[PDB]
Amino acid sequence: GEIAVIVKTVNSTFWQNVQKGADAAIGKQKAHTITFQGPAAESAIADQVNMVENAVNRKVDAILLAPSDPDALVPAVKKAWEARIPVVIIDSMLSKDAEKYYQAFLATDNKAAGELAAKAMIQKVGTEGKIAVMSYVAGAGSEIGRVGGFTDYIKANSKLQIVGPYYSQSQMATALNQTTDVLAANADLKGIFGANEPTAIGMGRAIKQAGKAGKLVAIGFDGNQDLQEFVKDGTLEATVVQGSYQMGEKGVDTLLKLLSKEKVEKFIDTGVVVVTKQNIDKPEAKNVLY
Ligand SMILES: C[C@H]1O[C@@H](O)[C@H](O)[C@@H](O)[C@H]1O
Ligand SMILES: [Ca+2]
Ligand SMILES: [Ca+2]
Ligand SMILES: [Cl-]
Ligand SMILES: [Cl-]
Ligand SMILES: [Cl-]
Repeated sequence: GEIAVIVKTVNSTFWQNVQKGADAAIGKQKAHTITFQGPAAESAIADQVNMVENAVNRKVDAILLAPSDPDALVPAVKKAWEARIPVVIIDSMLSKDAEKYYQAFLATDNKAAGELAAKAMIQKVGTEGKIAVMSYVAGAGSEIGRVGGFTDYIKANSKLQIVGPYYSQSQMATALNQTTDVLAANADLKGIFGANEPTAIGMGRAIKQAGKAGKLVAIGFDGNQDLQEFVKDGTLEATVVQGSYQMGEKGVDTLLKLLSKEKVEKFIDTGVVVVTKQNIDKPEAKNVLY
């Protein structure tokens, strides 16, 4: 009675909060259990494909998948569908090609979330000057909309010059180095966007280490303890926080509905909160912080 939860990496406070939500949902019923697995890094795409294939081959009851690539994971998800195994996608989209093969998609509206981050950037930076974009895995499902939404909004609503994008591969240490390097290369940098949890943490640490905290406008994504501290201490002006717990909890609950041959909502927006010093202790923020 296995429900296989497969995420981009287990080495992550973000994915551990998704696990928390999944654990909560599963613990309210007896018939199914979950496994929680992911490769060693978000860039390990082939390893994730192997995990999904293996789940199909051992005939799990259902799969909750945060695909590390929107295209590379399609063949394995098609195999799940051919095996009559319900699949729900969380966090990061699959290609349009795959639409027939899974039954729900729960995620941030990433284009909208990138736009909120860009608007926050402009309101603090203005509309002239240079900003840097620190991204994670190029073309990963959540990344396309998030960074594209950000970038397109900056272009349409300012004459800010974008430096980058740079790609951290979701490695904190890589983001730290890339940020250190962008700062050293661009003395006139007015702002900097870190598009996911590890990238934003490395970014914040780089800014602090460079002696530049508060001397340019930094905006992040996600809401773990490090990022909360960076908002509170003024290193980051804002961080855009997702419904990570909800993706796990409602992800599992959606699969449980499908396993009972019930109707589900195919596209579920798990919401966002832009967290700043002005709202960090409000209930709406506390509900998504972790
Ligand atoms: C580490 C984690 O960061 C979240 O921001 C992304 O939504 C998710 O796809 C993953 O990259
Ligand atoms: Ca313009
Ligand atoms: Ca360097
Ligand atoms: Cl790979
Ligand atoms: Cl999206
Ligand atoms: Cl993806």
